[PDB]
Amino acid sequence: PNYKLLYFNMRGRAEIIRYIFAYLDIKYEDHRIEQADWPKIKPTLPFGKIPVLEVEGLTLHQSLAIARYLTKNTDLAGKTELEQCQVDAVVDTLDDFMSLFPWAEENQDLKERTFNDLLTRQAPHLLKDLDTYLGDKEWFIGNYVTWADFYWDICSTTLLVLKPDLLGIYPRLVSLRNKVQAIPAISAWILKRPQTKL
Amino acid sequence: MPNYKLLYFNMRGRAEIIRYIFAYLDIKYEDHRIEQADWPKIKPTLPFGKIPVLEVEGLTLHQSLAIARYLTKNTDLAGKTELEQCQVDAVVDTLDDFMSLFPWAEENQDLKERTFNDLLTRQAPHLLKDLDTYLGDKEWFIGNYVTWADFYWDICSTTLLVLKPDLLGIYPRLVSLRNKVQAIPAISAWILKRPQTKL
Ligand SMILES: N[C@@H](CCC(=O)N[C@@H](CS)C(=O)NCC(=O)O)C(=O)O
Ligand SMILES: N[C@@H](CCC(=O)N[C@@H](CS)C(=O)NCC(=O)O)C(=O)O
Ligand SMILES: N#Cc1cnc2ccccc2c1
Ligand SMILES: N#Cc1cnc2ccccc2c1
Repeated sequence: PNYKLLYFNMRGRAEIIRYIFAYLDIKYEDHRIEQADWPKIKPTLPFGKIPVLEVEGLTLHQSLAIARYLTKNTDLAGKTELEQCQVDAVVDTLDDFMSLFPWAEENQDLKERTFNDLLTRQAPHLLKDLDTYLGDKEWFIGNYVTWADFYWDICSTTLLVLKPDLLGIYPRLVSLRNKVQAIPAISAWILKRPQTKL
Repeated sequence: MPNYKLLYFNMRGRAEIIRYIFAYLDIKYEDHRIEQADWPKIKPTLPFGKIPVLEVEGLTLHQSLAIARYLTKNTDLAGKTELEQCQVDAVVDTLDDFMSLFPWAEENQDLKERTFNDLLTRQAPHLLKDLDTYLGDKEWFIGNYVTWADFYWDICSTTLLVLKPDLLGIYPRLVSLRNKVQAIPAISAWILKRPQTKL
């Protein structure tokens, strides 16, 4: 099965797919485009957004729809429907938070006040809730890794670029990052991947 | 006895996808609707402090689309194949992305208005054109059977029509899809009895 991933040269919304491909040892083409390439490409995609994943000539879209697809019938999804629900919900909670950042905002001044608010006022509420949900479990769902844990590593990696001191009082969430990053396939991907800010 | 209690505001909003699925699958639930002024008493009781949630034997499930997808598992509503389930999820996410751009809770009523009007007059046409192109001449988004993506279009389009009643004038196939969803007997009976709210 030929897999062609297309995104910008960053971790961003494609990175969850990249982790899953790494974890499952599935070969794929990691196609990256420059900002100035994008207007020519945007009209050629069904919903004019990236990432997209081409699978056997079919173009799939929506980072989380694709990630979920790739984890189907694996433990990464959650082993039961109830667990799948919790896994999906943690991912969506994280994605909701990351989606508040005004990434394309041109007013640099406004972007900065909003970012600072997200990182200093709002993030502690989210982090507290993630910490309370993880509790003393090894992984978000309990005793096995899911793509929610991947997504926490991914989101926290960007959050830490933006605010390096953010996880001061959440040792459990730092342990979870560390557990994800020590998974041999993930560790090899992290070492290997292009070094981008986002 | 195990039962389902849905907690949300007295709105369609993000709970309505769950309500359609429950109606369609004939799943019994308590449709608990929170007045805005009571919300701050309830927020502390929910693990992630947001609604909707579904309270079930022990657990509190959260995230509208996580819950919706859970209720469709092993059901044709999900999509019949893994691939189709991906397409279903993706359409739902595209609609959710767009409804999520609206600054629903914005205090600055002048800003709120400019953003709503920009979304409805500038951005919406691109999304509608893409959804219409995706649907093409198919009976339903996925092909020949209804999925929760079609339900989610009915729901999103209902609120979008409240905000801009002429939004769908040039997209007859998207109107047709709303009509087909609304004509499903369990959906039609739910629409008939649901509380009349703006959102
Ligand atoms: N929820 C979607 C969001 C897709 C999205 O908006 N992607 C951005 C890049 S992070 C994009 O396509 N930007 C270009 C544009 O909007 O034209 C997903 O996760 O795939
Ligand atoms: N993506 C989440 C969003 C949940 C959300 O933010 N819900 C709003 C109401 S539409 C809420 O809980 N607002 C009250 C608050 O944040 O205190 C979902 O679909 O459940
Ligand atoms: N630029 C950018 C960007 C946009 N959305 C994201 C969502 C989740 C994680 C990282 C993200 C980065
Ligand atoms: N207030 C509000 C509100 C109403 N309807 C929604 C539909 C989809 C997503 C978010 C929504 C928020």
